[PDB]
Amino acid sequence: GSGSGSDIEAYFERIGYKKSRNKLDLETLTDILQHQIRAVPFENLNIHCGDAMDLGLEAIFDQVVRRNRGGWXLQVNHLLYWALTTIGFETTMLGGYVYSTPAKKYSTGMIHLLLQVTIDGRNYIVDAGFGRSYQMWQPLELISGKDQPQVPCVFRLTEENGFWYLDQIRREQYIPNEEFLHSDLLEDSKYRKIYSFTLKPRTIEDFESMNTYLQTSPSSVFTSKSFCSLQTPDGVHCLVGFTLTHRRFNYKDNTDLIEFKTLSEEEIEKVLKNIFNISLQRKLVPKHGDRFFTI
Ligand SMILES: [Cl-]
Repeated sequence: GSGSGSDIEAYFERIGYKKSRNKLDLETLTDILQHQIRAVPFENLNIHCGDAMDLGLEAIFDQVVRRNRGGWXLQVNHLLYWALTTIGFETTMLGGYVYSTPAKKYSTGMIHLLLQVTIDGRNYIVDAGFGRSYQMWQPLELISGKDQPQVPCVFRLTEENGFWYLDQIRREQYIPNEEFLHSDLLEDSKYRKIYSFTLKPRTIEDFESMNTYLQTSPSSVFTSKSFCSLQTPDGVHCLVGFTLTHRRFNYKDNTDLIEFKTLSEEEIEKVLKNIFNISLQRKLVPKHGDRFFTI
């Protein structure tokens, strides 16, 4: 059911969503998205504790909601899909291809999962599972070439030859610690291609192969680096390996402020709890490998 003791109740508790406006509208969809991205980290720490990334919704629910963990796209967007459909939003799973700046190509594999939500004939893209400063704060209207300014950046969805492209126009980055000016976590482009996708409806079973591949292949960013990110009311926290970062959006002069701190092994556990509300049941081995990954 949907009352006391129910999974949907526990989901809303987990994301700190106490409102009950009692409308299936864009406002409610936006609220839920924002609450989720502030509470449920984009993270892959299981991989680096020697554990699996589970694809089943039962396992995902127990890990994210009951254990207060986060996850990658196949977990946190699958959870979101479940929540939105449970309350009655017409929601569709879509498969995506992630842009690689070094390669100047989108991934061959369908390595991202995002959502489409339809409300009164209007179509929106919703994604709580890409992370860092690539994370939308509001649903994006599915309108080819329209500029959609949000706090993180201006977003654009553009259609070309049956593919849809999510791009962003970022602010100037201000890095007050020059020792981190050339961090591998940073890139210097304002216009950034994020991912591509098609509107072809998918099921979770379409990502079975990719689920294994993404957590086992040396080519996967997910096995190269350990990371977690969480959105805040004014920016993003992201830990990559031993490097903790905090971005404050539009801090001053149309610029984002990025602060850096190198953590020791003893600090990792504390930061995970204090900043991300992540408590682990096996030891994390933080890793900062060489696969392209920016914040
Ligand atoms: Cl916004």
